[PDB]
Amino acid sequence: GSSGSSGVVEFTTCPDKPGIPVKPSVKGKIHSHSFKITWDPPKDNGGATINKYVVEMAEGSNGNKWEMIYSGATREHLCDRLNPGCFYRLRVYCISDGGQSAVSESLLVQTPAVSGPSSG
Repeated sequence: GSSGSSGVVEFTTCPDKPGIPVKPSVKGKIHSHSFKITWDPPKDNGGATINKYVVEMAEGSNGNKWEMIYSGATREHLCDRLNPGCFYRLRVYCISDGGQSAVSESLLVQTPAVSGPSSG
């Protein structure tokens, strides 16, 4: 479940839990099925120093499916393998000594539907 300040005992001047990163926004031009997203850093970071910025992507609205897509420091990753004329949910979060904290709102980005065949 959640740490809930449980388990670990006899702590020692331990830092506080980090904060949620700024919702991921679109950067540049959103192509058919390929767009980059960059999230601003925490304006009020707790008593912890960011360690890594992990992001997740899900199939539009319906179909709750979140799987790691990027990992590193750069506050910007290209979400490839997308689908045109469809929805997509994304969420960014920061990781620190105190594990990961609540995720950012869902970033709904609609891709442009190219004029092409569907069924054939």
